[PDB]
Amino acid sequence: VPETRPNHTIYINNLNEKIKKDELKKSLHAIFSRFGQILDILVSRSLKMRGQAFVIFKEVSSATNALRSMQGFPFYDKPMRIQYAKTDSDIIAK
RNA sequence: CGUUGACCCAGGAAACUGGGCGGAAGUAAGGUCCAUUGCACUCCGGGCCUGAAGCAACGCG
Ligand SMILES: NC(=O)CC[C@H](N)C(=O)O
Ligand SMILES: [Mg+2]
Ligand SMILES: [Mg+2]
Ligand SMILES: [Mg+2]
Ligand SMILES: [Mg+2]
Ligand SMILES: [Mg+2]
Ligand code: NA
Ligand code: NA
Ligand code: NA
Ligand code: NA
Ligand code: NA
Repeated sequence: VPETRPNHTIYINNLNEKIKKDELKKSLHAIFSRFGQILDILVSRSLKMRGQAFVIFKEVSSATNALRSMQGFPFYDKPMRIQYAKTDSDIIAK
């Protein structure tokens, strides 16, 4: 049941798991910095966290625009599925 | 691993202390086979193969 409550952070899944962590992070940044200031991008290839990423924007409006505009975009041959993060990210609790 | 140092962070009036920061390690990472659509921020699934680096220098291994 898709998370639709707006947030500073977007949650992305259905990411291609064969992409190297570093290259994935850099591609995500390239794709999303257009939408606004990104504080951070959290990427892990653990069993639990692979295929997934969190990109943290400074403004909520940036996250919203990023979410709406990049939905379903084919990224390393896989359509990105984007929702808002369920709860705030740490840096945003600061 | 040692020495003499550089830079960043926390604390300290300071001296400096603690990290970042070296043989680290069969680790991080990479290839493949299997498994996985998973809401995290304190790494981190399994097999086989491969496999690094402190910031500088010199010494040692
Ligand atoms: N990793 C290391 O311990 C490097 C040592 C090497 N002798 C050097 O001068 O850099
Ligand atoms: Mg001070
Ligand atoms: Mg010191
Ligand atoms: Mg030293
Ligand atoms: Mg050296
Ligand atoms: Mg020797
Ligand atoms: Na200080
Ligand atoms: Na004091
Ligand atoms: Na240090
Ligand atoms: Na691999
Ligand atoms: Na493997």
